[PDB]
Amino acid sequence: NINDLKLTLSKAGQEHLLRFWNELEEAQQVELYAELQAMNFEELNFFFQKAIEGFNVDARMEPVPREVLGSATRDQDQLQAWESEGLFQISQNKVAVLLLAGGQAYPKGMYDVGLPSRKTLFQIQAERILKLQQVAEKYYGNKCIIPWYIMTSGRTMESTKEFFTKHKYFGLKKENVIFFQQGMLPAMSFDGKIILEEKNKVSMAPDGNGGLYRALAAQNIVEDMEQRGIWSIHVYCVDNILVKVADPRFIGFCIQKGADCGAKVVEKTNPTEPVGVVCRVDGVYQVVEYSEISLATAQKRSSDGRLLFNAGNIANHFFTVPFLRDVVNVYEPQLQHHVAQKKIPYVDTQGQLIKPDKPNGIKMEKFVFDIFQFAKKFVVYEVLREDEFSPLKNADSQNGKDNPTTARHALMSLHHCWVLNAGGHFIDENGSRLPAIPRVPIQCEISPLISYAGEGLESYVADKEFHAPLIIDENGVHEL
Amino acid sequence: NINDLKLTLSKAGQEHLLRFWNELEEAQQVELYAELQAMNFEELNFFFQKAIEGFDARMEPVPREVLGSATRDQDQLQAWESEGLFQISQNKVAVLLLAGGQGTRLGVAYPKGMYDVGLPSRKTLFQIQAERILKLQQVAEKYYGNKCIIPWYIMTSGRTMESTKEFFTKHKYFGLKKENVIFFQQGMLPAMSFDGKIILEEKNKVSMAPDGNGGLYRALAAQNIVEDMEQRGIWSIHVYCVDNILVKVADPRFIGFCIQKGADCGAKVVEKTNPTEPVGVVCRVDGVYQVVEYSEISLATAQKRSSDGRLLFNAGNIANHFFTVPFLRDVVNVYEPQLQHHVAQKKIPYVDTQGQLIKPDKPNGIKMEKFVFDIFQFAKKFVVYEVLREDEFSPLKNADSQNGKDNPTTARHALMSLHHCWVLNAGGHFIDENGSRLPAIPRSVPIQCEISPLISYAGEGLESYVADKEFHAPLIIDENGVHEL
Ligand SMILES: CC(=O)N[C@H]1[C@@H](OP(=O)(O)OP(=O)(O)OC[C@H]2O[C@@H](n3ccc(=O)[nH]c3=O)[C@H](O)[C@@H]2O)O[C@H](CO)[C@H](O)[C@@H]1O
Ligand SMILES: CC(=O)N[C@H]1[C@@H](OP(=O)(O)OP(=O)(O)OC[C@H]2O[C@@H](n3ccc(=O)[nH]c3=O)[C@H](O)[C@@H]2O)O[C@H](CO)[C@H](O)[C@@H]1O
Repeated sequence: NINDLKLTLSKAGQEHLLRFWNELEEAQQVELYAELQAMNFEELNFFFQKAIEGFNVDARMEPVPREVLGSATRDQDQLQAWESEGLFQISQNKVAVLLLAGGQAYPKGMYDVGLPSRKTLFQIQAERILKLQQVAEKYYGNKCIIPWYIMTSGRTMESTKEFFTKHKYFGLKKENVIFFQQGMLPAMSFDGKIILEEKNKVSMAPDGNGGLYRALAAQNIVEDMEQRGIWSIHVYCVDNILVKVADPRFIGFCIQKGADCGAKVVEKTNPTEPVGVVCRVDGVYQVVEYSEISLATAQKRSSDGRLLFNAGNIANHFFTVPFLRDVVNVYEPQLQHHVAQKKIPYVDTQGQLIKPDKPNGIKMEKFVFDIFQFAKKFVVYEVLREDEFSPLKNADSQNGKDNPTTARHALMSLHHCWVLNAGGHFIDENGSRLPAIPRVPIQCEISPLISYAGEGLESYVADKEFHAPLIIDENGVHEL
Repeated sequence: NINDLKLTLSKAGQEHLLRFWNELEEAQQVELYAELQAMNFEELNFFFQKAIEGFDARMEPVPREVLGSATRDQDQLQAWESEGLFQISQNKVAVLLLAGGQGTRLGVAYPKGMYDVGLPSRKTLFQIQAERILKLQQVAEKYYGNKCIIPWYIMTSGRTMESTKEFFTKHKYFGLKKENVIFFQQGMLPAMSFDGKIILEEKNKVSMAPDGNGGLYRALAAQNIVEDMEQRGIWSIHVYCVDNILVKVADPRFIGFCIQKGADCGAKVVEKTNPTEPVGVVCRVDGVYQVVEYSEISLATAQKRSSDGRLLFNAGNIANHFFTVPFLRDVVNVYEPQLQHHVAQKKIPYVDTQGQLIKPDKPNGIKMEKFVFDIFQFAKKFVVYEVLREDEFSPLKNADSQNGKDNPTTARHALMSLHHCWVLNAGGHFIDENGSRLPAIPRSVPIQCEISPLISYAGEGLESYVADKEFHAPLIIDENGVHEL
């Protein structure tokens, strides 16, 4: 019935949600009905109650102990051993990857950064997956698979799926790319009243990348992982053009250390850089998001002169399947919602659409890294920024950096260095050799299919000079 | 005597510079005649021979004994600062701005000093620098009680001299006295093709460009600038680059540090963390101190890391040096001639045989330049002072995220972010429209905060303005008070 909904709405004190029901057409009424039925108002009030209460952790924060910190630089003597371990896991079909792509206008993964090859982030990531499958198979002699779970939201589900089919899945098997949708949460005013965006539309938005755990349960994702025989899952953010998807070194490091949970970080050197920091609070590992840290804590220096909290989270995590299992149906409830005031477009009492110039409500979100505190063995792996982290944030968030152009330059500079490191050289139109840091930038792009992290370029560049822009793909060397 | 000049040019292998003489009007030939007459072709050939002929592994980090750190040595900051302010109060400090470069890469035809990065107050780099000088004159007068002066020497080039002077006069020298601002122009060098021929830009014009910021030393001689410093009784000179919006002009800490260490030469640096960052690195070769420019370092060296995990060569030059007047006196009268030219291959526009203008597709010649830090090697006592990037270095080098970073946007955001931090550290707070307190690192305003140097030089003196208060950004704090835009 449609009367049970009115009884429930009044039981939660959220009856106002049906104030324009008598002015709505059949189509409108059925569209709103399906939206309200899929909501747990009793639980939502509970959520708001706890969340709003948040209207100090800093004193309790402790640095990451050297005992759990691994470093690709300081521990380069172990890189080969870890990489081989991660490579073996991949060849045994025991490694899967999970992309967080529920955030929003079109899918960030479809961004064309302007590379000479013009590939999108999604494609670059897929070629790194394909490449690792190739390398592992040519190293252990067996076709292996790395499933690609992609968490999407109601805002990008349809759009993303069509983009992948249009591209034949970039060369991957459609059956190994799993799309699952993330849940939503209603915007609420400071008094705890769900906000109507339209006369027949509740104001909704994705429930944070931490909504991942509820989505896994809803779509039985964990069971699918256990069915495939996966043991390790690499979770990562979609906007980092340099992301080493299924990175064998990180995976090998975590497995070698017998961890059930791991976090990859880069050295944070600017106190106000917008990255959360890995730390320990009351004996348990956590990440204090950048928006929740105080200036005094963010600016604190240690004896050696570096920031005390310098483990910048780059949203690249390692989770064992069994660990995710326990989180999905045991710990999940313990996760709390982080709150943010927003200016939410809504329908006033006069049935008019208003765009407030002042916050009129809050948004609740769960964070993917809030499960670190439940791990039995947490580990941290430090890498170099120029090799693995160059995020692309929205236009209003760019501010000179973290934009399409800085992302493009970061990948091309990296590939340019791989060329020089493999004995290659660049020259001008007169054949004069160019310096490593010219006073063009030297445009250079190397497809992941050819090189994953700079290896296997000896045959293509050793003792050779090139005229940039240089491109090296599955079709050889091309000097545009 | 056009016949003598012809003979002089030909003996130097340069007679082609008069190739279009018979096509120029009487007026155009008098200009070419004067320009050529003011050139030393013999010297130019010698310079070309050394440069053309010039066609690592010995580098070493500086010993910890010569490197001081604002963070590691925080305990000594107060003493160094006191020494610096004392020097200033005794009228023993002058500053020297390098502004002979053009603002072309930025997309404009005027001097970078005049650029407006869009701050709330709309102030230019020149003005902000001027108020930092004024502030230290006032601060010093309050600690010691006497009125003091910090002479401002400004090196321009042929292409920035006129604009700069007119801009300053139009603004009343930003509050400073005209007699304490000294403008002097650096020299120029001609572009030359690989064969050794000086290049003509027009039938009657030699292709000329500023001779490098190291051309400062030759200019100091040609304008008798050192005599002017000695006459003023100056002991310490702070040399700095115009494009760094965060530059601490006449910084009493850096100056005091150098004085206490008995240095005659010092360089300020920030830690270089990215192997390919375009800053030179301070180091030493055969016991001699120097800077290896980013364009002359090899990738293997740039990438080298030490045990602690940081780059082996991590002392990044931010073009902020300290020189004493006696040392510059020796540079000008002895060392200068021993300074070498750095060569850059370039595509230079020229006039061909058929009298046609051409823009080469391949590099056709070279440009020679001297570097301001190449005198470190002659210092009797060289020291290095390391500071934090977010507090002291944010360069303006590119158009506007049409080259990535080091553009107007990042420069504006770096100054405002710094001032926002000052407010927070002094006990202030920022709030939204409903009085709710904003976080130190908000999810993307960015917070717009701008504090005049006349109020705070480096974050001090703000407690009476913001302790326990909350502000709606944009926040401006200047000589007229606190203003919430
Ligand atoms: C919570 C979190 O991870 N914060 C990290 C993330 O913050 P950010 O504020 O940069 O990003 P964000 O939390 O909005 O989203 C990060 C990733 O999560 C995805 N997403 C976001 C919301 C949602 O409901 N669903 C969803 O799937 C989004 O598509 C992206 O792939 O990145 C920074 C690096 O630049 C850091 O490492 C910050 O610590
Ligand atoms: C030679 C030198 O200092 N290199 C430094 C300078 O390189 P850059 O290549 O970034 O700059 P640059 O040498 O073109 O000029 C630096 C400063 O010198 C001035 N100038 C330049 C040429 C000239 O003929 N006359 C003149 O006065 C120019 O106006 C600016 O104030 O800045 C970087 C930081 O951003 C570093 O610290 C580099 O090591």
